[PDB]
Amino acid sequence: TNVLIEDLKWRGLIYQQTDEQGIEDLLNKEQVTLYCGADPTADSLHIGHLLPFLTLRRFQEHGHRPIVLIGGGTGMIGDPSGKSEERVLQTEEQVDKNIEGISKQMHNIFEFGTDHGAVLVNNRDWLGQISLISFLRDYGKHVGVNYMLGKDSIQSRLEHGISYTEFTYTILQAIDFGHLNRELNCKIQVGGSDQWGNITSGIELMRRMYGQTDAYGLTIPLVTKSDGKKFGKSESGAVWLDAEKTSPYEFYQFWINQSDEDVIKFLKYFTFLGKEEIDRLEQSKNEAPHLREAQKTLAEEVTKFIHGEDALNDAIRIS
Amino acid sequence: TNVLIEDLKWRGLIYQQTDEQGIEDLLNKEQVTLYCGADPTADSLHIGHLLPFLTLRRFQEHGHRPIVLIGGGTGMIGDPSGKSEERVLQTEEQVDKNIEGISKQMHNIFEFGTDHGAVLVNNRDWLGQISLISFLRDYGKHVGVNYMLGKDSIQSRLEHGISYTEFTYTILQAIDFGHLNRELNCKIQVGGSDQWGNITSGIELMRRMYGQTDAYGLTIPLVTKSDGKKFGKSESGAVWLDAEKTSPYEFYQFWINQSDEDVIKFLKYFTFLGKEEIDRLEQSKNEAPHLREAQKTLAEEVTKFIHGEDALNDAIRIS
Ligand SMILES: CCCCOC(=O)[C@@H](NC(=O)[C@@H](N)Cc1ccc(O)cc1)[C@H]1[C@H](O)[C@](O)(CO)[C@@H](O)CN1O
Ligand SMILES: CCCCOC(=O)[C@@H](NC(=O)[C@@H](N)Cc1ccc(O)cc1)[C@H]1[C@H](O)[C@](O)(CO)[C@@H](O)CN1O
Repeated sequence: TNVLIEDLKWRGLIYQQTDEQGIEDLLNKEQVTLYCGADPTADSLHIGHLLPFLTLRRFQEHGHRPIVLIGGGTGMIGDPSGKSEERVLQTEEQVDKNIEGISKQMHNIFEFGTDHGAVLVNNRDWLGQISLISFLRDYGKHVGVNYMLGKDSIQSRLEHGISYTEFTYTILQAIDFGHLNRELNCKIQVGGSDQWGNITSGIELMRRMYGQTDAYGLTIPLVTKSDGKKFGKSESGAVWLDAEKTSPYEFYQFWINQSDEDVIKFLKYFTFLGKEEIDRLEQSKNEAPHLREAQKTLAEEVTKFIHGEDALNDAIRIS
Repeated sequence: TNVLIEDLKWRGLIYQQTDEQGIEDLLNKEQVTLYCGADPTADSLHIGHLLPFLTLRRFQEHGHRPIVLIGGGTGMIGDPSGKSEERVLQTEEQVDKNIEGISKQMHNIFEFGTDHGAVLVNNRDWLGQISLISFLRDYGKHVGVNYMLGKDSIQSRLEHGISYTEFTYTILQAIDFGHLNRELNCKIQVGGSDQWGNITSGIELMRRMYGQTDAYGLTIPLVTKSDGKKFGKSESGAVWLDAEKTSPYEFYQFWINQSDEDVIKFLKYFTFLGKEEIDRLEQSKNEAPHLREAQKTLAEEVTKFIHGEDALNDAIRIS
């Protein structure tokens, strides 16, 4: 008992939390249904999107039920979290195709189709049925302009030009939690630091709309390189999870090129090894460095999980 | 041994780190001189500036030497970290007065004047002696435009209008670390999440300029309210550390009004109590809630540390 929460802590997968007791107690006392979402604004994800999802798997292992949410509806708008300029809105077509690429990739990381395992939902399924008058009276009435204002993620765009569309996004992600909380009994939402605004926007709606249903929110750290240069984007560009964009070999290199300063942490972040296994690697790392042992294992271990062992080999095959 | 680092972990005062082994080993093996800086752009600090400084005290206790850095020179420019618009530059006079107010307040949190205790420096003392040709050849030569570009903290302002002045700031904070590393043997810099860009900008200069001198950088978390509303600013405004701006009573209220969801964490963050003391308070908190016991202690405990016990009383005196 208390094993999962301890692991997430040892590996450092936790940054922010709405209620630390409530969560610990919940994660101990029962089986949680939690969810993380992705707006389809690319037909592929890059390594910068992996940690939060990988982390839903971790929750699954201990017997919880994950929800991968795909934003058909919200991806039509644009999430302004962490932004400076207007996210130009794309066509009902570009979304439709992106959603096709991304949805594919979630299927390689989770096992959909079981009777009670991982679920994959699309928010357009419910936001597409809600109207302007229906929205303003059923949900909008329960959101305060003062709460929304001052919210961290708004100031950024507040000083420049935040449209009503871009401004109205959180309420859109606040209804998803409420819906999902209601229909699939979703009690926790995981996301990265940028989502802290939209996560809490949701717990509060639920609270005012109808007594918060043991709903909680927690965030995952920002993958930081030791030299402060942004992780994931080299120069050629982002390291995509699609072989047609970043070959498994190019994908395998990225990893092996990791610095000793952050190789072990990357190991705790992206691989399902184990304390003594990871400590095994730590010792050899800081003792026979020329062996690049820890980089080697991370590379292989994360390339198997994404491109199958069969490409992992074709991740060394060319010379 | 390994006590300090363990405490900072139990209370959660750590977010980002450049080299986690190197730090642990350093914090174990010897006595560290570390520093955190403040640009004088206000004649007072508000509770949002307190955690990082409070945290230098924590390091002192275990026998390390803190450096409170005041930016007379840099505060003339403006730090664009975490910004969207141009930080208009203020007059050589406004700086001069702000520096007078803030400097006062650092003196109430640390004990300056000892022969080998806490040091208070001013960067104008050294940046004021460096010229344009001297700068470009001695330090500028060692900074790469590609490193600087893509640096997280730049993108924000990159999409809008980042001047050369505003763009050139990090190199200014990179020389401070190098200088201080050289003269007072400074090996670690603490700052909040926004400073991760400027911290690492400094370890890298040092590295290229002359083999990194066991220099490391670590950051402190972002104080988050459970409802996602920004901590420190109510509506009337920020809760200042100056009684002439926020009375000790108004200061004491702010604290007592803290929610049960984050009272214990606030306790681990802002007070020098102790594990069993804080656990004592946790139990009563989640068992006899009407007693507001944990809010009560935090209020008193943080009001003594800032306004003296003599105002702590005058923090309840009016009715
Ligand atoms: C692959 C294309 C990327 C599309 O999605 C994202 O970029 C991030 N998500 C968002 O913006 C959210 N408003 C999406 C959302 C949609 C509806 C909801 O009901 C809840 C959340 C992801 C980030 O990419 C992330 O890094 C991992 O995917 C982490 O920040 C968690 N986020 O949810
Ligand atoms: C009281 C007026 C506030 C003035 O300072 C700040 O606001 C923050 N500091 C900065 O901007 C830095 N470029 C300052 C600096 C100056 C020269 C250096 O060589 C290194 C750093 C503080 C923040 O306020 C903070 O929240 C705590 O003070 C935390 O982010 C740590 N920071 O250094």
